[PDB]
Order: sequence, then C-alpha cells, then structure tokens
Amino acid sequence: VIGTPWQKLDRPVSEEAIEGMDKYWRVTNYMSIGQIYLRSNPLMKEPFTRDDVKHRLVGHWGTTPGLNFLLAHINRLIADHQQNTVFIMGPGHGGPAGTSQSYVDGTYTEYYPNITKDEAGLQKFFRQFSYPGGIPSHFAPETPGSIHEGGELGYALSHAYGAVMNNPSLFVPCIIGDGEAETGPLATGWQSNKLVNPRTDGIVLPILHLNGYKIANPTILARISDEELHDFFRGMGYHPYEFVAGFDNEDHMSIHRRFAELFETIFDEICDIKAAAQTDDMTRPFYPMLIFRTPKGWTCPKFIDGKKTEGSWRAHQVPLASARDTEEHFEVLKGWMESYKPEELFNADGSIKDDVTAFMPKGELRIGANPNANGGVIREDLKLPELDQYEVTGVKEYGHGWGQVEAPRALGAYCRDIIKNNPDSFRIFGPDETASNRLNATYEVTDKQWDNGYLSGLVDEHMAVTGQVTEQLSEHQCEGFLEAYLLTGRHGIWSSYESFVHVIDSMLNQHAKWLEATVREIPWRKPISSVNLLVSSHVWRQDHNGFSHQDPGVTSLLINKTFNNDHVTNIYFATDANMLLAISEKCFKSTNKINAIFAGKQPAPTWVTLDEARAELEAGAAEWKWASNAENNDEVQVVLASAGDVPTQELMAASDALNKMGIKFKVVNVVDLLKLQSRENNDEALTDEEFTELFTADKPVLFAYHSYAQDVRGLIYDRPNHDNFHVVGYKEQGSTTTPFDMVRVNDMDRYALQAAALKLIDADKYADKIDELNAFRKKAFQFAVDNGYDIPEFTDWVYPDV
Amino acid sequence: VIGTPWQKLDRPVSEEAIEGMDKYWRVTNYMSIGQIYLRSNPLMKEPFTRDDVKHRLVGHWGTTPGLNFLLAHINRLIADHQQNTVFIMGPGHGGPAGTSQSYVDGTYTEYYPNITKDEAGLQKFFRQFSYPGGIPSHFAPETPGSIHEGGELGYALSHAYGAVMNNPSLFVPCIIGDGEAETGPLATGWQSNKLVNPRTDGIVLPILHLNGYKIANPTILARISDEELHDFFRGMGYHPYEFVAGFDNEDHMSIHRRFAELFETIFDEICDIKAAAQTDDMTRPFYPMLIFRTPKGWTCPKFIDGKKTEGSWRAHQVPLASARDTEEHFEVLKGWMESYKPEELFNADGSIKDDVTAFMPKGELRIGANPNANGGVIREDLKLPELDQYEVTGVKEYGHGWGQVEAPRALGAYCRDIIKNNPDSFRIFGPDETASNRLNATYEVTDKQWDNGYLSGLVDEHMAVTGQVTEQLSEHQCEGFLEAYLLTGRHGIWSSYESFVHVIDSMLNQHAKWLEATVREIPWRKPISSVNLLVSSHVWRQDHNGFSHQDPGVTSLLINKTFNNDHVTNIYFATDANMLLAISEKCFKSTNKINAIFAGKQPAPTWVTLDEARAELEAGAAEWKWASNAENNDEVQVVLASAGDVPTQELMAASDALNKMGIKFKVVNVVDLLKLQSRENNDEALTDEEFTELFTADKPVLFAYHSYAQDVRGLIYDRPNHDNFHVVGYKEQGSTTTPFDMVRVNDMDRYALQAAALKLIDADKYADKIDELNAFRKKAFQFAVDNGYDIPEFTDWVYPDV
Ligand SMILES: Cc1ncc(C[n+]2csc(CCOP(=O)(O)OP(=O)(O)O)c2C)c(N)n1
Ligand SMILES: Cc1ncc(C[n+]2csc(CCOP(=O)(O)OP(=O)(O)O)c2C)c(N)n1
Ligand SMILES: [Mg+2]
Ligand SMILES: [Mg+2]
Repeated sequence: VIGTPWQKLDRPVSEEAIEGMDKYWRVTNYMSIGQIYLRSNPLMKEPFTRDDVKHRLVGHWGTTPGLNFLLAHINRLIADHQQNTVFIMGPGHGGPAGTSQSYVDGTYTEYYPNITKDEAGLQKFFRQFSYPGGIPSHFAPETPGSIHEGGELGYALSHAYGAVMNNPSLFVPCIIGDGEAETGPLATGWQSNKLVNPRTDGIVLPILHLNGYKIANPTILARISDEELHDFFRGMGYHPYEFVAGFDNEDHMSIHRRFAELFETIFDEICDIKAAAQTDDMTRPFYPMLIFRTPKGWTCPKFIDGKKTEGSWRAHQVPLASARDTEEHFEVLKGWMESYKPEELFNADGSIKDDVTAFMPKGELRIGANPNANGGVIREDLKLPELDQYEVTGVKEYGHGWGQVEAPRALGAYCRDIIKNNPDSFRIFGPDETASNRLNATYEVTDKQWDNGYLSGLVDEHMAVTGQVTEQLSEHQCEGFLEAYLLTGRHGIWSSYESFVHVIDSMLNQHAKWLEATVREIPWRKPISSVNLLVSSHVWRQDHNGFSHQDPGVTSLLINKTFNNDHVTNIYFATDANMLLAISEKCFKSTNKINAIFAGKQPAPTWVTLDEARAELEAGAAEWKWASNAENNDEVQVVLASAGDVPTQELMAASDALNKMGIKFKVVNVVDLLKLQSRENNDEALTDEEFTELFTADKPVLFAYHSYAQDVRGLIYDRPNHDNFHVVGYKEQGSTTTPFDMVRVNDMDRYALQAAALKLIDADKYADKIDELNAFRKKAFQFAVDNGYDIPEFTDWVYPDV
Repeated sequence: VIGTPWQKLDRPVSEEAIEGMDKYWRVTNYMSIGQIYLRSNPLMKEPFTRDDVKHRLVGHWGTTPGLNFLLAHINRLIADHQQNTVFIMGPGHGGPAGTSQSYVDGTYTEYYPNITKDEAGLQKFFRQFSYPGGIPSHFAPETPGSIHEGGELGYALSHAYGAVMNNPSLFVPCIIGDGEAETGPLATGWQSNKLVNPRTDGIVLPILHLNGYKIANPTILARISDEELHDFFRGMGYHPYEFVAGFDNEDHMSIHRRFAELFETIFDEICDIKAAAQTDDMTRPFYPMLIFRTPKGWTCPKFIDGKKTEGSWRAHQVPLASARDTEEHFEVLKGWMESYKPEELFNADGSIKDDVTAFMPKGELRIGANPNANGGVIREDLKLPELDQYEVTGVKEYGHGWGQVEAPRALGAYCRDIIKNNPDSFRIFGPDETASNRLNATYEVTDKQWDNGYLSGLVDEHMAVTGQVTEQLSEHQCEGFLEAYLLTGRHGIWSSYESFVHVIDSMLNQHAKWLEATVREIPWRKPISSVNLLVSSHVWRQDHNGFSHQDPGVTSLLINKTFNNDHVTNIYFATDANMLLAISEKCFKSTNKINAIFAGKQPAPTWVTLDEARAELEAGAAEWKWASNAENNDEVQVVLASAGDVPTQELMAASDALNKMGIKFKVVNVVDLLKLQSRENNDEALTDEEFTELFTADKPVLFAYHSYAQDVRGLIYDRPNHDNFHVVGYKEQGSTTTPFDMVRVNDMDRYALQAAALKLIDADKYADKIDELNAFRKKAFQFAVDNGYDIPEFTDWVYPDV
C-alpha cells in the first residue's frame, strides 16, 4: 500500500508550499520554452544570441503553462496528503510539461543518467525535445509518469477510469482538453462514474482544461453559458467546481493561494466520499469535477506582431516562429524567458535550487516514480486453472467434427475460474455483448458492476454495485478501460461483435504504437499484460442482423502492426473450443501484445483435441493427417487450406466429397495467421521448409479465408508456391439470410469449394461436375427461399469420423 | 418548397386523428409481429396453426412498438402541419417499424408493386422480412423513408444535423436508442446545436427512446435520477420535455391524447423558435428535446415462462422463440396478435381499412416519399469553375519539379469558388484542421459557422452564426454531418490528418455498405454525391507531432470495399497541386462514391502540368517519359515506380542519381491505386497489356508506396511480372524528427531507393555503391543530430529539368 490514502489536511496549505508551487510553475514554464526554442545556452549566459535558437521550431506552447500550473498543484497535493496519484495528460501535445515534471521530480535523471541536474544536463534536455535522435513532442511512453500519450485525443477519461478500477487507493486527476471534450470518445467518457464503485475502485478527478481554444477555433464548452456548463456536469453525476484565473492582474501568489484552497475543498469532498463509501457503498456520490478556466498560452506575450496571442488559439503551437531569423522576434523570446527570472530558480552550476522542490513528494509517490504509471513493475502472472478440465472431450470420444458446441462457452468457464483465482485483478468488458458472445458463465462467480439505479430482481440479474464485469454500449469505453487496467498492471479480456471492432481500430493503432516504442527502446517500462479481444458473432453467422454487421476486416488493420520483429500483434483463428482454449491460455500468459482471438459463437463442430490444438498453435499451421487422404506431397492434387471456423467446416465437407470422388488432397489448418509471413518479415514464422512441407512446392492450394482474401495474398507474396494459392475470402456479399446462403454468395460454401478445387486440378476434365455443383448451390438457395430453412443435405452433414 | 413549414395548429388535435393514430399503432404493431413470426396466413384465418410460423425466428421486437407509437404521432404531425419531415431511426434494428410505416403510407407498394395492399401482398410482406431472397432486418436503404440504417449505432444525431444544414424548411425528429446514447459518437452528437443556425438550417428534434434497456442490461440514462437527466439535456442547450406512458393501466386513447398535446407544445415552441430566428438569428435558442419513457416491448405479454418480458431487456430480440415448436408458445403468440384486433384494421380482402389511414399525410409529405429521404432526386450537378485557372504554371514555365507549392492551397482556391457558385449546397467540414490542411482560402467567401458564444474580433476571425464551413474537434461529427448532407442531395468535402482518419474507419465501412446495396439493387434510390475526403498532414511530414500521428493505413480499410464492380471506393495519390486539381474535379463530378484524396500539405515540388494530370488520372498510372532515360522496355534495367507525394520526390532524386551513374530505367507514377488490380477484380483497371506496357514483362520494379507495402502486394498478386515488384512502404518507424530522417528510417529516402534499385539490377556489381549509400544515410542523420536541420545535399536538391 502506497502512502496514506484519502487523508484530509485539516490545516491551510502552508505559505512555504505556495512559494514552492510558484517556483515549480516558473521553472517548468521556463524549461518548456527552452525545450521548444533552445539548441544551446539554456541559462541565457552572455552572449545569448539567435545562434542559440533551434533552426526548426516545433512543439506546443498553448496548453503547456496550464498543465504546469496544475502539475505544481497536484505535486503539492500528493506530498501534503501522501496521496497515491497517477495523472492523465489529455492534451498530450503538452509534452514539455510532462518531461519538465519528471526532470523536477528527479525521475528523468534517474531513468536517463546522461540528462544530468546541471547546466550541461539542461542543455541536452532542451536540445533533445522534438529533435532528431532525441525525444517525442508528446507525453510519450518514454516519459516517467505517462500511461497515456494523448496524441490521438479522446481517451483521457476511459484511461482515467480503467486505471482506478480495483485500485481503491489510487487517485487520478485527469486533465482533459476542452478541444478534446468535443470528440465522441471523450463525451461518453464522462459517464463512467456510473460504472465504478467508490469503495472498491479508486477515484477519478476530471479537470477540464478550459483554456477557451483548440487549434484554430474556440471550443464548445468554453463558449456556452456557465449555467449550461454547470448543468452539463451535474447532469452527468458530478459536483462541478469552477476556477477562473489569469484574465486580470491578480498576482500569481494570490492565484496559488486561491487554487490551493479550492483544491483542498475538492479533495476533502473526495476524502468524505471515500470514508462514506466504507459504510454505504451503494449510494452513487456526485464526484467532484473541476472546470479550470485560464488563458491559452498563459504568461506568454500578450500580443506578437499586433496579434492577440495569450488568451487565443494563436498560442496553440509555436509563438514567435521567427525567433532564429529576425531579432525583433529574438528580443521578444529573450524578454519572455527572462520574465520567469531563472536567476532565482537555478544555482550557478545550473542545478534547480532546493527551494524550488522542497514542497515536492518523494520516493514512489513522485508522479514519475509511481509504479502504477509503470504497471508491469507491479503486474503478477495470473493464477491460471489447468486447461484440460475445459476440453471438449467429444473429439476423443466420438471423432473429429463431433457435436454442436458453442465454442466461447469453454472460454467462459475458463474466464469464470480465472476470475475466481484472481478476484480483483482480472476484468471482463463487453459493449452489452458479454452474454451475446457466450462468456456469461463468468456471472457464476461475479456480477456486472453497475453503480446507478436498480429497479427489480425481475430485471436486474447478475449485477451489483461491485463486480468484475463491466458493460457499456461503447467500444471506446471497453477498450479504453481495459488498456489502462493493463497499463497499471492487471489483466483481462473483452469481446465484441466482429464488424463493430472497427469502431475502435484507431485505439488499437495507438496501443500497438505504445507497445512498439516500448519493446524497442524503453527497457525500464516493464512488460504489461496483453489486450485480449474475443472477435465473435462473425460475418458468417450474423443471423438476427445483416450486411451492416458483416466486416471481418480488423484483420487488415492489425496487419499494419507487424514490423521489425516487435511481435506486438497476433491474429488467431480458433477452429473450435479446443483451439480457443489453447489460444486463450497463450494469450493470457503473453505480454506487451494485442491479441485478436477470432471465434464463432454459433453451435458448431469441434475439430481438434486439446493436445492437437496445443501442437498446432505452437507451429501456427498444421496438416490434419486424419483428414488428408494423400500419402505425401507428391501424391497431392490440391492443398485444402482453412483459417476460420466457417471456412473450415465448409472445406471439411468439401474434402469429404472430393474424397468420395477419388481426388487426392491434403488438409492444412491455419490458426496463427502472421506465421504465414516470410521469416524475413517475421522471425517467428514457419521456416520456408516448414511452409513448403505444409503447402507443397508445386501443387495448387485452395485457401478458404475467414476475412478479406487480400490479407493472405499480401502476406504470402515472397513465399515459395505462392502463385499456386487460390484465396477465397469474404467479398462484401450477404444479408439477413440462412447460414448456407451467407457462405454461398461469397463462393465459400462446400459445393463452391469443391468446384474451386476441381477447377484448380483440371477445369476441362471436370467442366460437368463444376456445373452440377454450381447448380446445386442454386437449388439449395431456392430451397431456402421456398421453405424457410436450409436443405437437409447441408444442415445435417456430420464429418465421416464418428 | 414542400408543404407549409413551421405552422402552428392553434386548435386541439382532433378526436378523428387520435382514433387514427391508435389504429396506426395497432396495425404497425400487428404487422411487425407478422414480419417477425409469420411465414403464411397473415390474417390468422382458420386454421391458424404452428405451421404458419417461421422455422427461423429472427428480428427485434423490443424497440419496435415504441417506434410505431412515435411514427403514428410524427405522421399525424406531418399531416396536420403540412410539415416537410425526415425522421432518423437510431434503433435501426427496429426495421419492421420502418417497413410497416412505408406499407401504411403507400410507398412500399408504389416502390415494390409485388407487395400489394391485400391478403396476398401482406403474406409476402410478412414472409419476406429478414428472410432468404427477402429484405433486411434493419431500416436498410431499400426502405422508402430511410437515410440512416442504424445497424452500427451512434450516428443518429450527426446524420439528423447534417440533414438539416442549409435545409431551413426541414424538420427532423431523431429517434435515439437509450443504449445508443451510451456510445461515443452519439454523446458528442448532442452538441451539434451549437453548429447550426435556426434561420438558415432546419430543425432537429432529438427524441430519446428511453425504454430502459439495451440488449441485456438497463441503460445509463434510464437509471440515473430524472433531475440529472434533465440537467444533462439543459446543459447541452436543449429544453427537455419528458413523456412517461405504458407503466400503469392508463388507456391507450388517453395516452394518445396526452402525447399529441405534448407533441403540439413541443412543435409550437419549434415554430416560435423558427419565427424568432427570422429576426434574431444570433441568439442560440434552447431547442426542445423529448425524453420518451415507455416499457421495452410495450404491449407484448407481460411475462413469458415466468420471466418479465414487457418492460425488460428480455423483450429486446424475439420473445417466444419456441412459437413454432410447442403450442404453449403458439397459444401465447396467437393471443398476442389477437390483442390488436386486426378484424377491425383489415378489410375482408386484407387491405388496411381507410379509417386507419385517413389521418396520414399524402403525396410527397409522406415519410416514404419525401425527396429529402432520396436526395439524389433533388441533387443538382455543381456549377464548377474551370480548372485551368488554378493550374500551377511553374511546370510549363520552368520545368518538372519546380517550386515549393503547398498543394492543397490550389484545392482551397477551387473550393472557394465552388462555394461562391453554389452558395448553399456545398459545405466544408474539418475537425479543427481546415486551416491546418490549407483549405482556408475558402474563408475568403464564407465563414466557419458557429452558433455559440463570441468574445472579440481579436480572436473570432472568419466565423459567423451562418456560413458554409463547419468545424468541431470530432471526426465522427465531420463524417456524420457530410454523409447526411450528401444523402439529402447536396455536396461537399472534408479533410483530416491522415492517421486520424481511422477514428471513423467504421463510418466509412457503413457508408460504403449503403453505397454497395444501392448501386446493386435499389434503382429507385437515385445517385447522391460522393464523400470527398482530403487525407493530408501525412505520415512523412508530421513535423510538430510524432509516432502517434503516423498511420496511412486507411488505404488498407478502403481496399476492403472494392468488390463486384460496385466501384463505390477510390484511393487517389495526388502528386502535387495539378494532380490534386485533376483528381478533385473528377471527385466533385462523381456520384455514389467514397473518394480518398491523399495529398501532402508541406511545401513541395510540382511534378506534372494540369493537362498531364488529366491524361494520367484517366489511365490511373502513367510513364513519365520526360523522366525515363530508357527508350523502350527492352532497354530498361529497373522500373522506378511511385504513389505518394513523398515517395515520388524521393524516387525522382534517386532516378537523377541512377541517370548520372549510366543506369537505364523508366519512371511510372501511380495516381489511381485500385487500377493496379486485375481486370478480373476490377473492370475499370489497366488492361494486362496496359499494365505490362507500364511495368514491363520481365524487369524488376522498384515500387515506392506512400502507405503499407502490404496493400500493393495483395493488389497485384495476379498481375504479370508481379514477382518482380519490390514494394517499399511505411513500416511503423519514425518520431519527432527531420523530413529526411522520417524517409530514412523507412528505407524510403532517395539514397535508400537508389541502393534498392542497384540491388535489384546487380547486387554483386554494386556491393560497394550500396555500402556507400547506406553510409551516406548514416552521415546525413548524424548531420541532423549535430546541426538541427537536414544536410543541404538533401534539402536543396531540385530536379534537373529547370
Ligand atoms: C482524434 C484527434 N483529432 C485531431 C487531432 C488534431 N489536434 C492535435 S491538438 C488539437 C486541438 C487540441 O485542443 P484542446 O484539446 O483544447 O487542447 P489545448 O492545446 O487547448 O490544451 C487537435 C485538433 C488530434 N490530436 N486527435
Ligand atoms: C456500435 C454498435 N455496437 C454494438 C451493437 C450491438 N447492438 C445491436 S442493438 C444493441 C442494443 C440497443 O439498445 P438501445 O439503443 O437501447 O435500443 P432499443 O432496442 O432498446 O430501442 C446493441 C448493443 C451495435 N448495434 N452497434
Ligand atoms: Mg483547449
Ligand atoms: Mg433502449
């Protein structure tokens, strides 16, 4: 347990602390300007000239001084209260404020020993910001203190809230851009306070950085009336406080006193809410939130070239773009840097004076050092139940292809027991789909956590104010919550109807990018758990729905994250429940990954034993020898290959029929897609020799793909025998229809697959059989049209093992 | 002008109208149940048995009766007021309520003559819903009255608002699911009332379908306190009204009277707001919104098998799943269908009685017939300015590769003049990026429309309460607004930083799917204008930003929409401003497309004349003969190929150097990407013969790709000479850095390209030159590290034409 959580001060903030906070604000303002403008001479020692100014001025001043003000006050708070604290920088383009924070708290020099606490260190600190060979413009994962970069705006609040889940001692002041608040994901973010519990979760404090402006526009929230703004936050279940500063001549020390006193009122209320929640954990409190209304660019020159800058969108990027080039602009920069009076903040050796930091928290309470902001230092392996107890045993008992098992129900029972063994560190998220995707065996040991109105046990099944499943009809919220949950060292999984995974494609992009930078160059940031996503209710079996719900293409997005042997992405196609089991265990042991686990939820055949799934998963693709009828690759007329539960069922029925015709083939199943890539693009892929062995050197390959055929084609482009692959995939065809018709209109049904294989073997010899199969598909459809359900030859076919 | 907009009644709703509305509600409820459950015997004529019930029960009852209630009342409204009305069905899974509406209003039989107004027609109407060979489960584009399917929830409000833009006579009651309101995009949707003007735009009426439940959960909004709920909507600038019905024994006619009176109060206030806005168009009114709180599944059996159904999430999907199979369940269905007393609603011939519809609007005011809900019937071609006036003339005057032109500024001037010539039907949307992407020449003729607080001319440039540019920091809002703007027959464009286009990938998915169904099978739905998206501030030149802003992969998403010769997607890589011009004109004339127009905003060389861009765009790819030094394909040692402004600059510098070494090559530029596909996948692509001519039959091809190399590889997989293409693309490498370093770390810089070409020609002969180039890249980087800007050999290189 870190510090002394939820303690009130019961005295005023000291005058020493106010003094220190103004010194912090002035030094972090100064060094943020230095990071942006200065290539050398950080203390402006004589001669200080244009030659000290960066050739390329890049970065973001506007948000930065308001961030630095808040961080002064949050730091002061942490230290007075000994409060376990992680902040979120929504305006992540304010990167100098987060690097300045770490540098002041001492963690920057601890993590980066070359960036020393003295003039030479400070020169390097200024130069290196947004610079070739240096550091990023944003609150990147290489910044001690960051679990959120804030490059792609809108995830401030889901991360803040996922971080405090099952973290009752943790306090998260979440700085949100007022421009950011215009995004979709941020707007639904506010509603998370109905989904956390004030006894078992920690506390988020939304701080709205209402600086009036985004890039080139005012913001919506800053320009509505104050009464609308207050009604807004009250209507979302918060107690709003508003702070206004910086628009008149109020002196800075007065501003600090007033803000500290306000911030103490807000914290006191948080402490009262925490204390009350130990007794009453059912009443949802009105959590405080802070509206912080200060000028953009605060403390910068009011006008530059006769244009309003402080208190404007003009302050957004880099004021004085000509500081290197004119001398008019350099004089303004010099005066600006001087107004912070650095001669009072730095010792002659260029170290930051002791009296600038005496007020700062220390040790692991420092914002840069809290282990919650590097959660893999506190992550523990899950206590996993043995997989074998979950196996579908039907394959051993009756044969390959047996039964009508709904595959995710095995993952559900497994997840149930993981929750039981790890009761406060493994969460399930679902956009109102947990049950729909068949993971509700989990409710046998816990509830959907819901901290909002209850009506009746006749309607309110499987929910309680505390629990380890969270649902909200928002994919951004599910993915945001989980990411931060993982980033602070815990574990879990979510699920989503496959076509709607795309809502959060850009979230997968950013978390994959966080993972990339991390495995490449941040060894101090320890491994976190993986994002585990069950992609179910797939393209082929969206029976109550239709075309809008048919889009397996998150595959294609994920493929754009597969470089440089990072290995931060995996795409798995579970063939049935036993494959699902094998994949899930690997996923739950893995770290530093996004894992997409595709499985169908419909009743379906089970193809492999558990032991077989384990061996196959390990290699990535496997021959199914019990299904091949050819002896060796020379005897093979076609390779029958599959990835996907329905492509597989269809390929298998086709193989049954090709067998009965005396065609000689082999069956290859593919589970781990990226392992089809060449070793040169992927050092963990099948070797060429392994690839050739599976797929032959010179025989045609019929490949039935779950998603767009383009994926497999681009992936195998430098593989031997690639020109022989015929890839059949989803091709934007379907509607509200029978299971047979869905595969039919994509040429994915068994008859079409058979026909395709014939065409590849000898189109002339089998012209007639092909026609006959093409017509049988037409007859099977008409039969569905006329009767309301699929032709029994189709529905009732079970694989000949049995 | 349609009907008599914004007229008050000044009398009570008639008793005849209340009577009709209850008949509408009862008949649409009845027929919605019929669509879901009945394969035959729609009037339950003796014998009515289980054999009449669908074998596969699929569909969504829960939302449906509340929709049917609202539609009764909106229909009654339209007719009393002669009000130009389009509705939005947010809960688009309530498809039977929209098909029932069209069937009652008469448009279904007009558009689908086989679905007749009599027993035989009604049998077909019931059977065909969610059925093989029939119609979709959702409010699909084949439903007269639909401009929004509501399959992927969350876009109800952006569409509602984009529809009323520059549409002052149009009224849009927007039905939003209370589950839908939990999504990100819906939550920011509410804020659009700060972005429309009540004089020059029409009026949206948000109706929150607060039925208490989503799929398997209660909803956030239904379970907070009523006071929070009211504060919420008031805080977003609405006047909230609340209607509660259905939870007691209040008789239905009383419910209709009470609701009609409320709905009249709401409309009166809308009429007052409209009338006031003719004089005061600066004061933002508090638009009405309606909280409609009724039981899910309303009028269904209260309990089924001892489980609460009406007033529960259980009502969500298909109550009585066993209606075919038990007889216990069939008796319940029969009683349920009977409670609507259809013997009072249908004539003996099975036509709907006249007194059920006498209250209904007629002609083009009918919900199914309004041309706003099929906007291509009112769409007109834009009055386009001549392109030649915008040409960058530098290419003709000084040579290929001249100048430092910021390409989109030509599109900006063009857009400026399009707005001038079409002042109320062409809009620009930008997520706070219009200026950042260089389209602000548009503000020369109009303003960013902003209907919210103003502070000062010192900060509030280029904005006014009415205008034809709209910005909000939300990609969902930009894309939603535009889609509906196009769907109701107008035109426009938006722009977005490239990596953030992904926020709305799933929106592109749905609108592409709308387009697909439309071109394939809905000839009555006329062509609308295309979605035009400028994809700028690209991967290669995100100078103030870094890794989070580097992701050109919307390419890959778009490629998953390129089937069956729909031609609903285009991906264009503008090489410079003249190519941009040529592409933009084609885009602005096109229909029924999503067009992604990639262009760099950085200062950059201009490569082609306008006339050349026109010829090249038409073919899709072109040899640049003035750049080739080889005579014919036999003389060619490598094909130098490009798609992208920066890949192109880099390839050109490489070609300059390969020339000087006496290497013989050709230069192919690629603008229209999908035209690289085979004719078999794309009937408008380059012929194999055209392809071979550009790319040779047997020579290596160096392909410098703007985005992920996987895209080109999968696209050319069946093209002749494909195994000779070496595709270099973005590979997840970069940071906050120099322009040279960004291309360097992706092996995309000129030296790397040269080296690559050498390797393809003779790796052994040029081992030394390759090493030398690899080292020069290392030296150029160190130079950037040491000096703060790129090596002059790199920066100052201008193409030898000049
Ligand atoms: C999803 C997304 N869209 C667009 C951008 C482009 N962008 C970078 S900062 C910014 C404006 C930020 O304004 P605000 O959140 O108010 O922050 P401020 O700098 O005023 O603190 C925008 C539009 C982005 N970062 N993320
Ligand atoms: C973006 C998205 N995510 C998930 C779904 C899955 N889904 C289909 S309907 C539904 C619940 C809808 O509830 P609500 O909006 O309250 O509508 P109701 O049927 O009660 O009118 C969900 C979660 C979806 N359609 N869209
Ligand atoms: Mg702001
Ligand atoms: Mg609902």
